[PDB]
Amino acid sequence: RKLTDISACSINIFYSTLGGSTQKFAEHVADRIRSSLQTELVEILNLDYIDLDEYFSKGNSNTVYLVLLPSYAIESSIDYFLSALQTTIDDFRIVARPLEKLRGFAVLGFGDFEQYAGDLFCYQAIAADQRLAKLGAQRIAPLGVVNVKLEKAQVYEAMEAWTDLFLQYAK
Ligand SMILES: Cc1cc2nc3c(=O)[nH]c(=O)nc-3n(C[C@H](O)[C@H](O)[C@H](O)COP(=O)(O)O)c2cc1C
Ligand SMILES: [Mg+2]
Ligand SMILES: [Mg+2]
Ligand SMILES: [Mg+2]
Ligand SMILES: [Mg+2]
Ligand SMILES: [Mg+2]
Repeated sequence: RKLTDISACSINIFYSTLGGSTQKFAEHVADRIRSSLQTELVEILNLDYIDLDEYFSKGNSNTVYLVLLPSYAIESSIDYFLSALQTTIDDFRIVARPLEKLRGFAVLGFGDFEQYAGDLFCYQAIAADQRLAKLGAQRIAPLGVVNVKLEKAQVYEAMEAWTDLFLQYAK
């Protein structure tokens, strides 16, 4: 089986969304991974409605975490996700590197390169990528970033390319 080929027991796809698009993209990435690995062991999880302590201050051995995250320059629920990661990083009550037992992680960022070019472009996905590594999760693939101001056809090939690249790194 292909899941065992990537030394994983299952794949968790976390996302956050305000306008709904990242949720659709997460569903599409999930369906692509189900087909490629011919597995049903792929979960999609909305970061706003799960207990973050259950997934990011402790981790099921050999799980892959994919994190799909838009960035918002305004206050949003994504701020809470990032704050929760940092709190776990600094909290003496939690041992260091609690996610070292995972297979690993990879982050795919979505953002608006036309209005937020520069420091703000996919800045929260950048932060999430930095913080997951500090929690001890092995970075399986380098951070991906998608400019959603491209034509929608280009947005989908960008995320499908990233998904296929992740699966090759995961081998
Ligand atoms: C109010 C607002 C602020 C945004 N700020 C950023 C930003 O700081 N950096 C970035 O890359 N994209 C930014 N964007 C673009 C969004 O991240 C992008 O539209 C994303 O696809 C939204 O995802 P969603 O539909 O799942 O909520 C912003 C969009 C809005 C509406
Ligand atoms: Mg959300
Ligand atoms: Mg998006
Ligand atoms: Mg925000
Ligand atoms: Mg982003
Ligand atoms: Mg990454």
